[PDB]
Amino acid sequence: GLATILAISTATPPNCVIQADYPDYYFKITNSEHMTELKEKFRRLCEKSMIRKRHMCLTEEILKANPNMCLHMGTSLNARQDISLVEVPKLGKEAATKAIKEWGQPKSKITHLIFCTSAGVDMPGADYQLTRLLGLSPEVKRMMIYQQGCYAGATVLRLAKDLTENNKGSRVLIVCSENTVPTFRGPSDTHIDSLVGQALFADGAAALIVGADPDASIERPLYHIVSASQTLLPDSDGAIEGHIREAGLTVHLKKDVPAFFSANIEKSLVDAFTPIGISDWNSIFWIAHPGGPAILDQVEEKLGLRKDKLKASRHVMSEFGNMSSACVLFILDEMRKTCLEEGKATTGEGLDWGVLFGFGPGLTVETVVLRSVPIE
Amino acid sequence: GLATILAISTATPPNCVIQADYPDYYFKITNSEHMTELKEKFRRLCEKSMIRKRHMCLTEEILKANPNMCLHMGTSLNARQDISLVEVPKLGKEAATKAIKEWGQPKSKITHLIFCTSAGVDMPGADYQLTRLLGLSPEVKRMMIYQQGCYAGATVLRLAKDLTENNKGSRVLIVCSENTVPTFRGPSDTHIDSLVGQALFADGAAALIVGADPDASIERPLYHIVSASQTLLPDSDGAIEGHIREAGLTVHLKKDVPAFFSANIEKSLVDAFTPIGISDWNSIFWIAHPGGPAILDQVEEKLGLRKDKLKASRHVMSEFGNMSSACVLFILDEMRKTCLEEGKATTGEGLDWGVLFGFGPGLTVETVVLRSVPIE
Ligand SMILES: CNc1ccccc1C(=O)SCCNC(=O)CCNC(=O)[C@H](O)C(C)(C)COP(=O)(O)OP(=O)(O)OC[C@H]1O[C@@H](n2cnc3c(N)ncnc32)[C@H](O)[C@@H]1OP(=O)(O)O
Ligand SMILES: CNc1ccccc1C(=O)SCCNC(=O)CCNC(=O)[C@H](O)C(C)(C)COP(=O)(O)OP(=O)(O)OC[C@H]1O[C@@H](n2cnc3c(N)ncnc32)[C@H](O)[C@@H]1OP(=O)(O)O
Repeated sequence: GLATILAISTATPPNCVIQADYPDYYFKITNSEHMTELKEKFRRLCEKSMIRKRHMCLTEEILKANPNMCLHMGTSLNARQDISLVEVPKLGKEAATKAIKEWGQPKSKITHLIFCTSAGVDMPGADYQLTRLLGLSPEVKRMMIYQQGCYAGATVLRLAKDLTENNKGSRVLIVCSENTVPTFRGPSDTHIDSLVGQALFADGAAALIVGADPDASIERPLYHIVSASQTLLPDSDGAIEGHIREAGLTVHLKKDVPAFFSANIEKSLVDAFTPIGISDWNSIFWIAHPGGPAILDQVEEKLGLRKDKLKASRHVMSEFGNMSSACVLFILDEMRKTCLEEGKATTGEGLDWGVLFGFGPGLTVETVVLRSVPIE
Repeated sequence: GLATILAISTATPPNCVIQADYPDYYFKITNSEHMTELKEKFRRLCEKSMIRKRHMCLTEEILKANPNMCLHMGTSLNARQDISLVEVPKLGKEAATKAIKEWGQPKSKITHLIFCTSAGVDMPGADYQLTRLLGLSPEVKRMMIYQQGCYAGATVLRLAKDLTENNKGSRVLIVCSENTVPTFRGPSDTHIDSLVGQALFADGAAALIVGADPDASIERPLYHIVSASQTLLPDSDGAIEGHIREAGLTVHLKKDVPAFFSANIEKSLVDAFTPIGISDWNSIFWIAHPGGPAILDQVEEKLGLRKDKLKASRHVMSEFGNMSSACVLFILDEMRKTCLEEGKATTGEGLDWGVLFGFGPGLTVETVVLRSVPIE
């Protein structure tokens, strides 16, 4: 009996942010409307982001109160920490509440808790904050995944698979919770790649229950975590870097990070699926972290995916933005849900085998082979 | 076949710091020698710390260059980050190098890597830095445990047990690496409990190889990780807290944290050892995080331990200080080693069953049941 995903649920801050209105509002509130060339640069980024809206607990009101989070390098870590460390477990609890409610079991049957965030660290961490908030057993075995960035959505299923398979009867609550409080800053023309960050990053929390050997009479499998791998890309050092600094979380990118992922992604597909005997990347279903459209576009190209292998992935991208570790989890709610409503054979867009990708610092590719479960 | 510890090794910065000379040097270099009452307070703390020496990569030379790390709340996170993020994986590599060398297998047989530190976070983290430094397979499955404080020495064996038992043929490199770069500050009489921090915290790196089903002909078991539990202490909220701030890692303690651990520790001993049928806490061997002497003293009292159940633990305490997640690991090297040299029946001070405790924020108690292996 494999680690089986029994329930999923998501939560986002109330404040919707329309990407069409963002380049004006951003350069208004960062008092930069005279970098007209940079403003148009950022307008192009936002239009090609393929993100309709984003959710952000960070509002205009909070930003007016903290001017230094509106500068590019404003001394602002404390102010961000003060917001973010409350907001991370809070918005994680909203999602967790609903995921338990869907799972249909008392919270005292949750033996393990995996919490994951890059929006700020603390001692004790958001694992403790969330355990106190939900009222879980004081004996829950917790794993606190801090600052692992955008591949960490698959990390948390790679973690949970081992936790749950080596501990008969166990049930893991996973909570990913992410926000832009530590990364929001004003623009700088010595630092264009931070504009890339400002066009993509959103807030979002996702929660799962994972357990092996599900009880057929009281819980409903959605996916089976078959395998999970992790690899570093050759010659990719420095491509993504993020430092926690007196100015918050500074994020420094390279232009050809979309090229590193596309070039190398088949290596991971071959490593994972060839021993299974699967070689046609269109014959599987697809979850891929929408880090940027350029990542997903180029993997679609290099591999020859039909125009809609990545529908669910790009859909969550446009409706929510880059919510770091949560995206891959949101995408599985969308596709699990949408299949049922459109009545496809399996939660895997009718297909049997699936792949789930996380991309982030290293550069790192997390490769999770899934199995769908039938519908109706 | 249980998760078996195959090899251990330790490393420390060159700069030895004699606790007898520390209260003068500390108040000299923090330019505070006129808080004569506070200086004597700190002199009492240091004398009762039962710490002979500590190792610190942070030297007088580095401290003279960074005056703001000598103030109590000096804006200093960047300067500390700049030191610490190099030093963490570096000193972890020294230890890891030797642990592989003792294990007697090529580094390409290391399938997993668990890295653990509270001395500073980064993106990518010290898992990546250390993987690049040692030259491990790019496919090593990494778990990056950030900012889990002083119980994290047992966290990393609780993690490794599941990793290695659910992945036939696997071999886990654990590296804990800790230092006082982010926590060193000058004294403050509104903040006495930070003086407690200054009397105890040391630098130290520890590395292990953990694997289930060892090959009898080429690796030598030292311990078996039987079980691992984690619990929060009732009414203990706020007792230990640490925030990563513009001034570095601020650490705020409560006076009765030694009382929380002693009062509750038997709960965990009963939970772990009663199903095994073991009820005499003197009949087992003992590793306990020497967070402060008051912790170990009071657990010795509340439970009735003979005067030398805690010898190895207090020994590493006096010779090295509070090195956070590493201490519990150093203690297992000491006791494993010393038994052999004094020729006792088993690596467990001649005993069969053992306990290993981690203590830190939450408040959190990590309880790991070990098994010794025979000697000669
Ligand atoms: C630490 N991380 C995190 C932490 C927490 C949460 C999340 C994360 C992360 O998210 S992890 C990060 C993973 N995602 C990515 O790295 C994004 C990959 N890129 C794309 O997805 C698309 O490319 C865009 C950006 C939508 C542009 O759209 P598009 O127009 O199609 O691209 P173009 O190259 O044609 O031109 C676009 C114009 O912007 C310029 N420029 C674009 N890129 C970069 C870049 N790197 N560095 C420096 N400059 C750049 C470029 O020079 C050009 O100006 P010009 O020089 O041309 O004037
Ligand atoms: C985030 N964490 C980390 C992160 C990275 C790495 C490591 C960590 C950690 O390490 S996690 C932390 C786990 N360890 C502990 O919490 C230590 C437990 N305590 C002891 O081990 C012993 O007690 C001492 C301290 C040696 C004193 O020795 P001792 O003399 O025997 O104790 P006393 O109470 O008799 O008097 C001692 C004099 O200092 C005063 N005072 C002592 N304590 C405290 C305290 N809390 N808070 C406020 N004031 C205190 C006290 O009022 C008295 O002054 P007076 O008021 O009397 O003048």
